[PDB]
Amino acid sequence: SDEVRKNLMDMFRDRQAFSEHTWKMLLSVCRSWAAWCKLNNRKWFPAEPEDVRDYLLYLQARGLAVKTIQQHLGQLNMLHRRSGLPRPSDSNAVSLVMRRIRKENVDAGERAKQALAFERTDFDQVRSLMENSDRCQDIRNLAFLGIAYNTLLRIAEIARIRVKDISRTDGGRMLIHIGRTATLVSTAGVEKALSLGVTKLVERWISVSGVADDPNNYLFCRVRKNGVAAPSATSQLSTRALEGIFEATHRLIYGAKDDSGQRYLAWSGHSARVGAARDMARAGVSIPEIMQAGGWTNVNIVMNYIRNLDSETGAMVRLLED
Amino acid sequence: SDEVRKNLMDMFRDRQAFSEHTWKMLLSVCRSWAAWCKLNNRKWFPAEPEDVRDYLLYLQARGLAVKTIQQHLGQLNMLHRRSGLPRPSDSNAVSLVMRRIRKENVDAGERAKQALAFERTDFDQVRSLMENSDRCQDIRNLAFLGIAYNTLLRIAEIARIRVKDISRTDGGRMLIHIGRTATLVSTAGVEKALSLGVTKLVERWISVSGVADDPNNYLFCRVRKNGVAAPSATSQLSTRALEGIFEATHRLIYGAKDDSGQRYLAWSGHSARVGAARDMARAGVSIPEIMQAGGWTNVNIVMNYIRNLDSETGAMVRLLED
Amino acid sequence: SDEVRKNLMDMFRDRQAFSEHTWKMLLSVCRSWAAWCKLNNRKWFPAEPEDVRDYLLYLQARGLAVKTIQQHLGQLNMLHRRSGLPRPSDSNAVSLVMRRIRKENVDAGERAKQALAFERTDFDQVRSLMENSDRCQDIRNLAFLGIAYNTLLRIAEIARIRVKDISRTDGGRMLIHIGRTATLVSTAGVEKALSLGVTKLVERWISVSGVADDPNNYLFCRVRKNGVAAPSATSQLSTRALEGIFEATHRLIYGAKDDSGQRYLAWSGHSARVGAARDMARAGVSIPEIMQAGGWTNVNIVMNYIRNLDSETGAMVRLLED
Amino acid sequence: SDEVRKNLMDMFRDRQAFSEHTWKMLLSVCRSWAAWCKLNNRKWFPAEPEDVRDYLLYLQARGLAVKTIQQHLGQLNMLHRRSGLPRPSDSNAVSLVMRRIRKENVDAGERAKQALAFERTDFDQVRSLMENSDRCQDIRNLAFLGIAYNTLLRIAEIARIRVKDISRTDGGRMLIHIGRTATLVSTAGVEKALSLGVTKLVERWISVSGVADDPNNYLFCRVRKNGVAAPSATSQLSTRALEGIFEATHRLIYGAKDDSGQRYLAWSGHSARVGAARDMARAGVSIPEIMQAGGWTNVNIVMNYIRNLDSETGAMVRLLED
DNA sequence: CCGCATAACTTCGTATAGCATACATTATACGAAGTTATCGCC
DNA sequence: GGCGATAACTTCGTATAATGTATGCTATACGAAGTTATGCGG
DNA sequence: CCGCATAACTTCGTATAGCATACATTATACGAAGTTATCGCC
DNA sequence: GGCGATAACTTCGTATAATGTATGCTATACGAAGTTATGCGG
Repeated sequence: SDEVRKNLMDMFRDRQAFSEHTWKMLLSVCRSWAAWCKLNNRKWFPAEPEDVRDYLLYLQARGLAVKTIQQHLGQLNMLHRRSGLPRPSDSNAVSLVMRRIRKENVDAGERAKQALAFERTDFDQVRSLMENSDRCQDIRNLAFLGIAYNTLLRIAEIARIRVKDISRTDGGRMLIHIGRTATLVSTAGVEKALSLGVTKLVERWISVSGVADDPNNYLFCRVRKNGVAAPSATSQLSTRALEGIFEATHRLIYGAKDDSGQRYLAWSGHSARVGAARDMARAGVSIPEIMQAGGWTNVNIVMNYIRNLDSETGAMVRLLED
Repeated sequence: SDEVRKNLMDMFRDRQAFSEHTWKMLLSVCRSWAAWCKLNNRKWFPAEPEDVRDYLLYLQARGLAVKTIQQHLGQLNMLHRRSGLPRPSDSNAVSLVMRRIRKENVDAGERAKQALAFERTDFDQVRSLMENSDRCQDIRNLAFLGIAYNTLLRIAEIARIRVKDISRTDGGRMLIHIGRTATLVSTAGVEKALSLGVTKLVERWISVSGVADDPNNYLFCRVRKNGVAAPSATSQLSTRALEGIFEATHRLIYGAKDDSGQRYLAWSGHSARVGAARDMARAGVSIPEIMQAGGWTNVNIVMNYIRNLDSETGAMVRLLED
Repeated sequence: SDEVRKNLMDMFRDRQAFSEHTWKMLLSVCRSWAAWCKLNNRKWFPAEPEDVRDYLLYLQARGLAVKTIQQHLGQLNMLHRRSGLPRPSDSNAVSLVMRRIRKENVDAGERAKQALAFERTDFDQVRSLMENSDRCQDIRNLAFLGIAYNTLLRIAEIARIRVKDISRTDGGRMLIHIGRTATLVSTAGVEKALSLGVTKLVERWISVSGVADDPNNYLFCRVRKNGVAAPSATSQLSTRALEGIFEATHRLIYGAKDDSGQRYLAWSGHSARVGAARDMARAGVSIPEIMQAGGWTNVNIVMNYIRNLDSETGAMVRLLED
Repeated sequence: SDEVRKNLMDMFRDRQAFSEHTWKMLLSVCRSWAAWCKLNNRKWFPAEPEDVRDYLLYLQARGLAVKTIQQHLGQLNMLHRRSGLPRPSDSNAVSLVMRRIRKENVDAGERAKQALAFERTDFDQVRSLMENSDRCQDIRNLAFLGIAYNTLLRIAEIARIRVKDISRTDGGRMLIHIGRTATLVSTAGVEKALSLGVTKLVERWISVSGVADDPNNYLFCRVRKNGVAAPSATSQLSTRALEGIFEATHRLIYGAKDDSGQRYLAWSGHSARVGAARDMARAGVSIPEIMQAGGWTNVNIVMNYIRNLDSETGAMVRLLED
């Protein structure tokens, strides 16, 4: 019917309305689905539920994780719903098979992993080693780690701080205005403070790098092999490069990583969120202050962060050890 | 369709259902929508989503703020709903457009602005600079600034104070009765007391102006070129004239505005509410005792006025600094 | 047509799902509407929108409060909705006339009233006066006032306490299990705790009256002219009687009621709820604790209580006047 | 209809989508419903609102709790949903009678119960009494009580522990790996640690029995009439036998159980979780640590276990008892 | 033995306030164009 | 004796920040007409 | 003076976490039949 | 050297307390293969 292609044309015409990341994986899963359908001589676009059942079981037999299969189903649902057709997931066969896979894989022992923490005694050790550095690169790296630990920002947000957003309170402390986030979108935005410690690091960076020459410059820039910094107003330092600061620092402290082929063997971009949330909850701050520090809306999100507190030093052990 | 004719007759029959400030805006929107439709040969009254798309993109290209565009769409919704026709915002296209617009403009870095504060040190300065004038206009202005800062009333509420509404308690403080409340549940209360210091200024005005000859007189009035007051029971100073008091007082101490054309280069009708709130929050006053004084009910705006005070640095700064 | 008869028969057959106050008010509204329709020779049940427009304009000319007219419309809406017919309020002709009446009456200065507060100093004064009375009537009244001030319950819930509901902590405080409330209804529920002093008053009353020797008696009961209690398990004090206790206690201190015929000239059953809330607000208790103590769901209700406070002692005068 | 036959066949094809505990209840509910429909001579499968109403009122006359009645309605709604029919809960009359039953039965004084708490004093007493014993069946029971109290694990997940899940730290404490988690995101984490004292018990049990001779053996097993232990790897000790340990040890101190026929007259499987919760609350451990320790995501349950402690008395008690 | 009359509550009706959740009006900011009641020269 | 100049304010239109009202039920406020037990002087 | 090297960062492709709102499935409690490995009394 | 009496559990059914998953979208993790400016043999 024409209305399907009309709706698809409308969805593509305002492609900017979705995230940059949401389009990438719609296409990625569409490749795999169409390839499997062709290999088995089945019509690929208007999916038939008894074929989707076979596809899901085939994905299970390959050994993919449950959240991968959740993604693979979720995009086909999105595509049909936005086309204006009934979802595949409305039929009982796929609805029950998804539960069956979840049950059997969880009973076999699969679980969700979590990033390796980065706690205050690590920040103190890194700072103790790096404080004497006169390299521009070390100044940049230490200032970044300071902002990351203090604000609990995402890496994607730290990549886009304009110089014009840096402002000062009545005293010495710095204030950063963040604007939109992964959830908030408004011109009122959120504003966050920095301690009398890390502002010396940020102000040293700004003074040495000279990014202050134009209010449209970004704070963070490429530093080349020569050691010169290349200020810019039109290109952002990639998140793929920001992860390398964490990896290089962990290698500096503990030496080289092994080839085991498992995730989270070293610090990664999420490590500072976890470590700050653990340090703050262990110190006994109240739930409302934790919520205001992190900016979450639902209190149970806190229980997703503090999951892996060290049982060998928790409340009951101290209580029974008298 | 004569049913629309009926619905319109039954709408403007009860036109007093809406503020005159609403009617002022609805016609200003319709003039622009009709002019654009005329220029582009579109049919103007029953809006088509493929027209509303193009019009919203034209407003974006003209550079209006996001909330101006939301105002423009809101009035078109109101006109359709009261006409009985399907609400244009319900269409799939225009919601995708609005999402694209706001996400683009927020990525361009638009930020909300806020009134310049008028603070205790300024009230002390203007007082010690002006209180010796015999010129009646100076007495009138110095009394107005005192009532404004002491009561946090909005200027449209201050313009309506009858001299009938003043009373004088046994301790000598003036009590101002609130004639017309803003809301059926008057969250601000019903009566406000002036300081002893301000009372002397208001008594100076009442004695000089002769306005106490009749209870129905308005407390504030125009002063002619001759330097003589003109009491009235039937007319009020325009709020436009009251804004001139703030402008002239700022111009008296500082220079003049830049040619930059930006808003909030000088004190304005909300400068007192902001400044008083910041003074209260800098002292020890509790959040609900602040919130009750100004008549707010949402936390958000009270936070938005105090966010940059060094009381509000939060739990992480407290942990880091000790 | 006659399916309406089935719908109404179902609504009547299960009517115990609704509070009896909701039926009592509905029948009075129907008597009013039917009497007016009979006076003007109109058909009464299916509410033609222009008829209810005439009826609302007739009510406004009697000078009834805005809340009364809202109630009169709200019951006719509910009667149509539950019958399975289009609401009369769905017409623009009715909702605009309501919006007009609301906005016009506020220009005449109408506002919602509030009960007279009963604060801590009054409680201490009454205890100082009555503590030594040997009349069991005084022991009862002083226990009732102590509970009502401590626990912030509605008097309709204080009338409902069984002797089964009373327990003690190991510290000797008393706990009252509330169960049902005006908004929360479950077999688990709220439990509230008295201070030591109020427990001494309650135990004094229990010991004197003997009500506690059978667990299913109610805690409060009538006392005859002779000064002897009459325990019961099947009847309880009217709320009218509990209001009489407040009014008599006010007349004990201030001697006589004014002849002016205004409402809220003396303490009434709501007086204690308002007073404790004000005492908490002046004490600087945080919003989450005030919310927990009152049991309210949403922060706006806090602002709905502290509407009235003494401006002549308020923060702004206290700050400006040193 | 063939659609029903196919939907039922699909529901049977994937039967592992639900726990066996869901199937058991669905069958008991269907037997009850079909028996009642047979006795009253009505068609039973395509259930009708009048029949569900009559059945619900029949269940109320047996005096079943309101949560049992809601369970009975729930399973019939599941059966209808998965059969692909409209469901009784969406109907009008069922929604009214569920209100009627709830409100009437709450006003009748129906009350929710809790487990009898097994607190630190009881564990110290039982240990001081039993620990001298040398017969294997006593050592088993004391080791089980120690693990249950220290870990807060539930009895079912305690039965699953294979001996290869035990491991030892260089601190001499014993760690238990959870194995199968309850949920994909394990709020309780992944590993539990025993205190030294409980480890001294477990080492005795694991050395007196032969269980350690194969890493696949279950940690607990039958002990026969002559004290011979019967280690196994295919079969695990039934939960019913685990409840017997709590009941028998209670009976050993407090004698014969009362005849009143109520629940919770003696300790049961939850007595340890409630006891350890209250023991932590007395020590002032903050709510986030208690919630992470026991794995609760909803604060309401932790609150319902600690209301009775006077530490939870509200701010009005602090204001009165200043 | 008696009739009476004061306490201390109960029942009834017409007015008015409270709650929790879901989504649209209502006011101020600024530049430009018009008043019309007094300073001034000549 | 006027014509002219000019303070101090009023009215208009487009741009942007702030605060509100509708639903669907639950309560309380007041006074007037009633009811059932004892105290008192016969 | 030219060519070759190598720090330091971009694109690209499959794989797994995080969120905020809305609505049911999963486990323990406890009578009471039923099983089987042994003592007990000849 | 045979029969029956006892633990010490196991399986079953119905009644009541407690914790869970689905949806729609946004982000991070990691290996691999380009890019492009400086360093420096000779």
